[PDB]
Amino acid sequence: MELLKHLSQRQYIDGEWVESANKNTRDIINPYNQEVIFTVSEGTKEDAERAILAARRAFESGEWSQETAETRGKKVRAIADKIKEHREALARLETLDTGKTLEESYADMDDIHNVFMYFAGLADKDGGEMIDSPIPDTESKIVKEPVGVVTQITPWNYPLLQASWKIAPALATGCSLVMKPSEITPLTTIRVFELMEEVGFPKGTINLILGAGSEVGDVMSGHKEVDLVSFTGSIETGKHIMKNAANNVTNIALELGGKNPNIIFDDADFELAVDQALNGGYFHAGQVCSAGSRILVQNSIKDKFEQALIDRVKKIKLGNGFDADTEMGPVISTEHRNKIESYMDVAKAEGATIAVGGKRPDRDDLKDGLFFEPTVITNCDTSMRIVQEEVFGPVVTVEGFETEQEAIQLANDSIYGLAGAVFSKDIGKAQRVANKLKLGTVWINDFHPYFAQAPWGGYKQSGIGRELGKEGLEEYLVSKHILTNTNPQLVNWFSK
Amino acid sequence: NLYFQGMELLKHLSQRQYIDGEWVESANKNTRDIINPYNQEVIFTVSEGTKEDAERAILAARRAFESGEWSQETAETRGKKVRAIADKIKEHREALARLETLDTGKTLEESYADMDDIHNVFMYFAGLADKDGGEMIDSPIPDTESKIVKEPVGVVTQITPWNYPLLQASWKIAPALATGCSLVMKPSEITPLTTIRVFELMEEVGFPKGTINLILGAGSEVGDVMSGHKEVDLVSFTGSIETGKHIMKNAANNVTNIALELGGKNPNIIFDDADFELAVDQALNGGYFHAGQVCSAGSRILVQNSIKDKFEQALIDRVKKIKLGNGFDADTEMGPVISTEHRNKIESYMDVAKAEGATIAVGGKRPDRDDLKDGLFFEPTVITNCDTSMRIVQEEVFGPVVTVEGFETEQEAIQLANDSIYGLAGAVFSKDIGKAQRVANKLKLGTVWINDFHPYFAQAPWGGYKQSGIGRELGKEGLEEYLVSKHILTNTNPQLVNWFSK
Amino acid sequence: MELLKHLSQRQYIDGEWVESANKNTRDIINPYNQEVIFTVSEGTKEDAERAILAARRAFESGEWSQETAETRGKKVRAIADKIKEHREALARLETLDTGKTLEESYADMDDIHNVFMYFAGLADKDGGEMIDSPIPDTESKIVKEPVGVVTQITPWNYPLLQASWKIAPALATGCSLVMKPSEITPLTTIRVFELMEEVGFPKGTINLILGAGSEVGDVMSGHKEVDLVSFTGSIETGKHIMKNAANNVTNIALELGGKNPNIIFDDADFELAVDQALNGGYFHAGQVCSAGSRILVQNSIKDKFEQALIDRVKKIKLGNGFDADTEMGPVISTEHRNKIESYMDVAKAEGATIAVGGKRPDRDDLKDGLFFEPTVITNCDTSMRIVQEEVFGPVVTVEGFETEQEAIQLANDSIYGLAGAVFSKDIGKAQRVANKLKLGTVWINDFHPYFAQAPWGGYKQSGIGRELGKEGLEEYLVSKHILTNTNPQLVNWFSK
Amino acid sequence: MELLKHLSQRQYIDGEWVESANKNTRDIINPYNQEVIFTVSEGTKEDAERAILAARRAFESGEWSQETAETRGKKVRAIADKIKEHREALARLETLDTGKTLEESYADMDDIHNVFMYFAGLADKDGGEMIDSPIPDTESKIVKEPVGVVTQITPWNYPLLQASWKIAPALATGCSLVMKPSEITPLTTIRVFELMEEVGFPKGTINLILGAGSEVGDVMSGHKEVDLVSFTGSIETGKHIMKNAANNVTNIALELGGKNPNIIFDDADFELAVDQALNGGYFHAGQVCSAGSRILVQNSIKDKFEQALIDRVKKIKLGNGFDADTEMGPVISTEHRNKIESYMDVAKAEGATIAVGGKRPDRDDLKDGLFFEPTVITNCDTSMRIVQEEVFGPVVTVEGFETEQEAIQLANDSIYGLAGAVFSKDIGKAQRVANKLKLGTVWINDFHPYFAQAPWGGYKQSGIGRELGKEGLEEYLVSKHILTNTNPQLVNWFSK
Ligand SMILES: NC(=O)c1ccc[n+]([C@@H]2O[C@H](COP(=O)([O-])OP(=O)(O)OC[C@H]3O[C@@H](n4cnc5c(N)ncnc54)[C@H](O)[C@@H]3O)[C@@H](O)[C@H]2O)c1
Repeated sequence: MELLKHLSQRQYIDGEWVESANKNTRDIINPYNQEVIFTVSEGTKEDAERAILAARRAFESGEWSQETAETRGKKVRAIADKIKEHREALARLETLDTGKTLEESYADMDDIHNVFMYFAGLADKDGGEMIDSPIPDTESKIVKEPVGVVTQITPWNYPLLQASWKIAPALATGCSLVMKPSEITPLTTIRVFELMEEVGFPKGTINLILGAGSEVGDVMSGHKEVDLVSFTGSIETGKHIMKNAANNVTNIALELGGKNPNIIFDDADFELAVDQALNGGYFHAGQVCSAGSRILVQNSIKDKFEQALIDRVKKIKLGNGFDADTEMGPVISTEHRNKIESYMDVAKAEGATIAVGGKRPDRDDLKDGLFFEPTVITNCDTSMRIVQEEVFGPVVTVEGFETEQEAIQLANDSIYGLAGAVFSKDIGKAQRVANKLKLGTVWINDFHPYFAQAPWGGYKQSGIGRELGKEGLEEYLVSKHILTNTNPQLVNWFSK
Repeated sequence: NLYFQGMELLKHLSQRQYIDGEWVESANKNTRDIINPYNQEVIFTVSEGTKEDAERAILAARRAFESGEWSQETAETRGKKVRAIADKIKEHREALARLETLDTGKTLEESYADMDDIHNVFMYFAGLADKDGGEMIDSPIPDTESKIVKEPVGVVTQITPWNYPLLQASWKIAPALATGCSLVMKPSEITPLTTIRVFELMEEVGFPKGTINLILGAGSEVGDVMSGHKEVDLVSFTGSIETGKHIMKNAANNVTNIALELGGKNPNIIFDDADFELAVDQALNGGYFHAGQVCSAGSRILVQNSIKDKFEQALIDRVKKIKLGNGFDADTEMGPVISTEHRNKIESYMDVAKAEGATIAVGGKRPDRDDLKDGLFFEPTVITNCDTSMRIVQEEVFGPVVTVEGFETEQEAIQLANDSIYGLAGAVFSKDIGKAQRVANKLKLGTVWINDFHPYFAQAPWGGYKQSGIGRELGKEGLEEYLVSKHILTNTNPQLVNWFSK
Repeated sequence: MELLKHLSQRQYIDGEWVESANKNTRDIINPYNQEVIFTVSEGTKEDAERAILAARRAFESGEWSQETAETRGKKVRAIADKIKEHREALARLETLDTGKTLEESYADMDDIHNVFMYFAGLADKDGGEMIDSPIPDTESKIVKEPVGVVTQITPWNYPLLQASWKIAPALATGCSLVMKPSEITPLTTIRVFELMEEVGFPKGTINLILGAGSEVGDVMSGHKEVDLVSFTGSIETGKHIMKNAANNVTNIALELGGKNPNIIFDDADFELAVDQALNGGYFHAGQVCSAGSRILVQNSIKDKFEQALIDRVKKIKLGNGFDADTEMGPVISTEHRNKIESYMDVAKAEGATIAVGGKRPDRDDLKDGLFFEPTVITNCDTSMRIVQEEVFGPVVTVEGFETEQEAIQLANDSIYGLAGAVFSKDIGKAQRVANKLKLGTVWINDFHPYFAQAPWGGYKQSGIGRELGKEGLEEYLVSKHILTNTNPQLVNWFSK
Repeated sequence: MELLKHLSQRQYIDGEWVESANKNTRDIINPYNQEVIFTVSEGTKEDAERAILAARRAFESGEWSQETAETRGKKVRAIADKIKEHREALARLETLDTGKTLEESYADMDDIHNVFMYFAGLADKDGGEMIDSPIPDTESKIVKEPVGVVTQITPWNYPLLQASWKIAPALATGCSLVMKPSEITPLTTIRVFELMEEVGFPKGTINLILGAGSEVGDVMSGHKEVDLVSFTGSIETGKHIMKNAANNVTNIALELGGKNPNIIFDDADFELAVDQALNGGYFHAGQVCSAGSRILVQNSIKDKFEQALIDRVKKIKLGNGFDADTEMGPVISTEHRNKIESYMDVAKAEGATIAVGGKRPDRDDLKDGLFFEPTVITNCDTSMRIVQEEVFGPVVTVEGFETEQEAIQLANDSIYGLAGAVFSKDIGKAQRVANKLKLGTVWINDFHPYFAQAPWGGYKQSGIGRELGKEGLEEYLVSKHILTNTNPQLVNWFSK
């Protein structure tokens, strides 16, 4: 609440904080109590176009695109320092907006700092290659250039984190960007723009559009001047975006959902598996793309595991993200909670069992909030929708498997392939499994970790491209082969 | 004679599709007649596959990929197989070149050069197969091991054009096999000859059942299965912009990656301080090799005003002497265009140009000469008095046609050259190399040639900026379209987090 | 014997097969029976100089150094094909010259083929980099060039194998080379030069000097025109070479000996450990740089292990390398056998036990040959010379250890660091150990494997630089930074 | 000024500032006036050993070597920030100690900052590779580890700059180091150690020895526990160091002298060439390893060029490095000035001409200082010592050439190959030349620039290895190939 007293309420376009073209606004809600906490501009599609054209003009002027990579790196480092300096405030702002615990928000800010720092350090390390030309008397080189104008669209679950993954490499490479956060959670994204403005970037290099994807999204994906669309969100929106981007053969980087398996063998450290099954399923109320919603447990320990998990789920402390006792916060919106509730009806209807949870909590201090009980669904199989689809709530399904081959089959039996885990003390076995899983990230005896040093993204329908790591940077670069003939000779193919 | 020998080849050439290790007919036994553009005679009849055939191939590729017979084979061994394919190309170099000239109509010498490139393309990728399996990352988390493993992407569909059939096919096949993917290829319905032949050769080398598949058919009938089937992990397409957009939209249904190699409106920038005769020679080469039916064609000539009049005159005079004829005759400098339909598009573009106010300085019609009457020939053409706002300048005609525009300054040449939706390739001619470098840096093109025109090679990536494409072919980047990264993170000292209560 | 009827007996200098400058010769001996089997030229130091000057002239002419990398790659591939084509004959020639089994020689030829093929494929893959310059209006690039003239010196144990590791990358990069094999084993090296000549290389690009290192070695290491000395041999010779190479600040790549540990935990697959302890200690009669001469076995199974090993050592079949029943051949020379024998006296004198072997075999069919029984030395410790020094014979020492830390400490307690192994079914433990071992190569549950795809070399005193892999190629390249100022301006630091 | 009042006077060993073991000291002299300005400890060989053993102990404890690369990077960044924070004081300290102008010292500090920043950013970017193993059922990976204990020896010309090139990558990779600056110029090196201590590194990770290479140098190059010797200095000292390092097969990185050509064609921008010839020859009174001491000018403009250069040399303002008017300071020592003077006698005796300078300046305010006039030597040829040898003073030679081929031949006609330049408006020609020059760095239309992003080092006798760039980091890393057999099988080569 104090934090918002000086926070900007507007969009940032072509170096100026401006309102929506039609002065329209939107109320931002705190999911803990559903109170309106802040009011921001609700931009129009013309605002998005104007931002894009400004990014284009700025890119062509070359003030940022022709700046030395070393200097661009120092600026990105400066942004990183700002994140660390305002770490406390940013974490509170994110907990206020998304509802997750304050400790989870602090960890985000540490990651974000590191994300910017990583890309700041990578900026001046690889400018292309020299090729040994197969043509005598020619020089061949590949220069890597910033792709140009980039649109960046993020989700509401980890707003600033997902924003950092896009902004950092865009600025490091010299691109101009136009970013639009989830309409429902713009707070930390607004704040980071204020911070980037303080660091100082050329007019038009960075732009912030605030609005609903349904209104402004198509301009951002289908405008002719966009060279790349980087999107993190749901599969249906990503498909739509890709179809639209095709109108101008615009490259896309998509970071979509997952149906991430958490494979638990009987030779796994049992208490560790239970601990990590809870972590995997319920951090941020399961509103995490890396969530371990699909638990695969070996039959010999399935019954014992289900019991232990259920018993633990019954003790999970729900509450306000600002209270240190809180272990799980509310879900993001009314709409989202409704989808979760409909999924419970779907599960019962297909023949599955709600072993625990599956409803709103009764407790007094939670009535006003968008809470939903941590849930465990049993007696289910791969043919069911509750197992195949991304619920994105505090819900997990438990399936049994007999053999190592069967666990692999089940784990890969989904349209997705973002991330997953394998728990077993037999490391050789965990490696065999990891190798056969069609997942962008595989954890052996762990669950959730990602970091700037390594690429993150999907196999199959969890995405296209990668974020983080050197590959994350490559989404923002384009190669140019400049071939110079040092002893040009007439070919005389067409008779003189 | 050389014609005769090319035609003899057809009597042993397969007429069918290659699916799941078997040469088979179309599911409905339908067929198609292949035509030689030099005389329009039917020269061969092949199967015309159905969409079900394409699905069956895709499912076979999937089954083969999952069995691991190729995907789990050692990279070194995969490299040897790809090298074996390369050796086949060289061994059958003569026959393949004649087959390509017969099918596409381009000169035999141009076809020989293709076969040399193709050999080298396979050889390059054969050598690259076992060189980079991923990375070891220094993890920021103590007591963890972090590594990135690069795996073959899976099932890949490959679609090619009629201009340089085997060349474009090699750019896709080589890295696919080198990385361990399974593939389903469909060449242009109009030119399947060399693609069929290369499959016979790949079969001789020996690959596991389903690893390679050849579908023969029209993109309008089987294309959507190849781009929109759930089991496809990557669609690699080389063709026109409209088809590519359609493909990308369809591939989106399953969030399927795409690599697109589309057209271009490639500038050939000529400064007054360029070696004049060299610029004229390369303007002709740029515009008329393969009758301008080349994606790297220099259709848009930008010449500095001080030498524009002198240049136009020299170019026109040279265009009047270009020898047209049969690709098999050594005297032939330019062959026919590929089809009736395509020649008609070119003819309509001449009407478009006159209607916008441009001038057909020379050519712009079918040649009269007797020995060319039966063929799909079209005269090499030069269009003058035109500007960037015109369709004849902005759009890819893909025929033996070039436009000439003047420019005063270096900045103006860059602006005109970048004033198109495309960005595949281009050239700069000037003896002032520093200037050519400044220009090259500002051109939004995947490939820029300084004092040259046309060269590409396996060692370096080829592809577009802007609407000329997505992704790259050739070079290490060409191989990366066929790989997918996996981050395997191992916690070597796992500890409970105890976030959730007791 | 028939193989030698057409084999050249001369040196190859500046495109010509020539005799020694003083017509001196040397008799080559078959260690199986000590019979003279061939006579070759014994070159003079002036021959070595002439070769070096020819390599220099050839390098400067640019016929090979300026040839396209792609074409160079095809030539190296052609050499590879020759190896495969003459595989049978080469293997027999190596068994005749070195005395190792024919099967071991066949495996060498397969490796060699692959070594050339690997480097043939690597030739045109990396010509340098484009750097993002921190100075505005400048272009910065790094071009990688062949280093120039290279001298290559090899040992008698695996003559052609060690030669291939040097020749392949030298030719692939465009260098000129002068090679000198061990004076006692020149057969396969001569043959490969005949084969390289058939392929065709420009005059002076390749040169073969035949002679004793004590006579011609110093020219090869200390001549001003040499840019790199690549040496594979013993530590003392390497030190001498490095000292001499210093006279002209000449780069060196050294591949020296080792005291390679073979660590066996009690949770190792017991029979596998015994099998690999034998393999590690007795392939090629222990005359291998990767030999597992130092066995470290966990105390709990030490007694059982020693007994099993000893019993197996007593059944090792000695004989002629050409007989299929032969499991271990003779040692290379009288001199070398004598060193091994004196090491037995050294061991007894320090208080160690010759548990088995330690002498020449009695059997009739072995009397004439340079045989020495496979040996096991027990009751020894790290302070002993028999444990610290490279015997390079069919001999192994057995030391016990209690803990994982103690095994690491003992394994690292030597001046060397070439290779080693860890045997345990607990893979996590084997990884912890592997990470702490100061060895260029570590095998987990295996012993001996190397391959072109990966670099091989030492930590500590086992060497300087690497052979094989991309790093192997880098020993033959030198970087040049070409910086172009595209907008040169006077600095005017000094008064006008 | 007051800068020295708080500056430490001692060595830094094993986390403690300590005196020499024998309490011996040394007086530091300001070359501007030859006054003693500071007194520091003069360490013994035992001190150097103790530092080395402390570095070893620290490396094995793993407090720094096992720290995450990301964290190591942050520390190196912290050092970089210290340099920028104390830039003023450091620059004055370097001008006081070395005598060069204050502006030159400020530029150094900017470079140094950037050197540390670059390596800070490179620290966590490449930990090794995954190899596609040719052996089925095996995993192959290459891990890059810090090499271990490193000794670093620097010259007196650019003390802190040369130190930064070694310290930055050493710390970034996780090595322990023992540094010894030139005995005559320890001021900035002492200061940077105080700064590194403030940042905080584990006990023994960094050590500073102060001495005389003739007394402590051999311990630093020949001690068994050293894994790498990084040396920047003269060729004779480097050779000595290499020979000594050989005793323990210790890797060496040598950055030695040069006889750098400055090639000037008749189609060069004339005034630019004259300006850069002066810069190349007289910055820091020619006491720079990248000095353009050997001018090669095309005959058609040779006479005109010599006249213009001479006229400009006559106006060079000599004086105190602290005075803004000063363009060139004094030379470092009496001994060094004497060497320069004897080289003038050598030049006259071989038949060359001292066209201008070649003596001490007469002006009053320079009488007390170690000044020497900027000099130009004409009518000389490649056979002369004045042309072949590194004088390392404010001296340049001028040679004529007719053709492009002749310029290349003359430029490469020396034992060295560190750096050089080509001046011509015909860029294509400058590229042809640059390609043929055997130099680690080639400047086209510029002279002197180096930067962290690109490797610097020599061809031929100018050195071994590289500093700066990724290659600079690689001198501090060693590769380990860990091969795991995932399906181990008995080989059964030996009888059961
Ligand atoms: N590190 C590895 O990759 C590797 C591989 C195989 C063998 N090796 C080692 O090599 C050794 C093989 O034994 P060796 O007896 O052949 O070694 P050696 O040092 O006695 O002989 C090696 C080579 O050096 C030559 N030589 C002798 N004096 C020389 C001199 N003064 N200057 C230059 N060259 C001179 C010899 O003629 C011979 O060609 C063993 O120590 C073994 O461990 C190492």
